Amino acid sequence: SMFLPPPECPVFEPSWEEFADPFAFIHKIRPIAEQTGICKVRPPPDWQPPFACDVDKLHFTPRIQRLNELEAQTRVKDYTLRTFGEMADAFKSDYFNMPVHMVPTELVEKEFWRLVSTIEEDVTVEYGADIASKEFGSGFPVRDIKLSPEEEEYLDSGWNLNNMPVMEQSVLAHITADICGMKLPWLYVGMCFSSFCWHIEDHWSYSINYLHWGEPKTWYGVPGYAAEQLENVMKKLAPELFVSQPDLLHQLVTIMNPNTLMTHEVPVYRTNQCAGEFVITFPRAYHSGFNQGFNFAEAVNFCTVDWLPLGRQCVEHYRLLHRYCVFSHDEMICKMASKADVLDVVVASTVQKDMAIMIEDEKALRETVRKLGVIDSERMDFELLPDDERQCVKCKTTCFMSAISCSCKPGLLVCLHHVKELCSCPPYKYKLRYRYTLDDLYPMMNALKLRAE
Ligand SMILES: O=C(O)c1cc2ccc3ccccc3c2s1
Ligand SMILES: [Cl-]
Ligand SMILES: [Mn+2]
Ligand SMILES: [Zn+2]
Ligand SMILES: [Zn+2]
Repeated sequence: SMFLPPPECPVFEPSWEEFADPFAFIHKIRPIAEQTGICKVRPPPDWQPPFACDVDKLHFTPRIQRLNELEAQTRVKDYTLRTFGEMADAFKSDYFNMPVHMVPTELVEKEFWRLVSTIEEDVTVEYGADIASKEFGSGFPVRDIKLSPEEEEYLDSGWNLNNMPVMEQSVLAHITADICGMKLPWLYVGMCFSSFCWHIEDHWSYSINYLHWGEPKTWYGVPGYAAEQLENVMKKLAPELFVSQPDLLHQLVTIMNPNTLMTHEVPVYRTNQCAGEFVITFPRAYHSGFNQGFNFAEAVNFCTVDWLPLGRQCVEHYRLLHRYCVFSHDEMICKMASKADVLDVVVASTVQKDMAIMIEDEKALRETVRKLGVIDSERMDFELLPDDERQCVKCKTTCFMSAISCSCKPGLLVCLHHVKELCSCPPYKYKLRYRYTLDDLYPMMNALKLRAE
């Protein structure tokens, strides 16, 4: 009547043999899990990474959160772990007039959706979210301090979320252009009702979340194929979230009842993630949720070979929306081509196919701007420019393969889709700036082909 819980998402329990290689495992479950957007992974019973920390020496600055459905929040923006924990336990204890382990999960869920929909309730909560640093580090073992033999067992686990971004079957690895918010783990300190709004990952990447300890985290997920249905439902009910934003640090997001989505025929799934379990989200899969109580989680983005074509589609979609990029997809592709001899052979093969499309599109774009009367040209090392100095004036895309400039407007650039948007001068005053000639590009793709055999 009031809240009807969505159906449960898939839960996998891999054997030690299946578990050994995360990328092989993720590829295996993909046909099931991409139908639901999120899934849960329970490691083998004896896989237990040790967790240890001083609750008095870890400090962090908390964010404050109002809990109202459809109200705008911004995506990104002092306690010790002990003092936060004391605040969190007392809050839950007093809210329900109960001891915390006796508060049923079904009840916290029901109550969460009651309180966010009710205008006359003004519940505020706090939480932590930050990338690993010296003041607050990874929950997984890392190399530095002498480690116990148990900790060194987990140092090079593929499921140690520090290693995940730099494994061989991973794609975001050899990226030199720093993208700190996308290759490093984030740490999250939760309390009862603190929540994460509906969103998808930057560049439509995968994400993987590990709950180290504490009370469960409740998740809702939507499969990738339904991303645009969800957005249309959201646009109708809260248009303010969809106005154009001046940068990446101004993304607007919101809390919204999954029953609202289910009423509009958007498929939604749920899960309670407990301590010691993994949740994985797939490309373009919308997700949100809330914490049941005091807890500690760690998460990281990643990109497999399966993702490469979607990554190209994502940047195209960013262009239509005038959304800023975190990195240049074409720059990453060419960086990998330049390292073709050390690439894994399946990677080399998949990169080669994306490069072939890149080259065909670039050929056609250069033919088009030549016919507009752009004649002069000069080579340019785009990867050396800071990102804010190579975004298209019109669509904000990060340039790499090519761009148009004019001496009339020093420093400004447009991508080749927006030649008409640079300035009022005739096109013979423009220059085509390019990273590679077509003749440079075909040998790069050939090296990939040889490596792939
Ligand atoms: O091809 C198959 O055998 C399966 C398809 C689905 C679809 C949604 C699902 C949602 C929750 C749990 C399992 C599924 C499965 S299993
Ligand atoms: Cl409220
Ligand atoms: Mn996420
Ligand atoms: Zn553009
Ligand atoms: Zn001009």
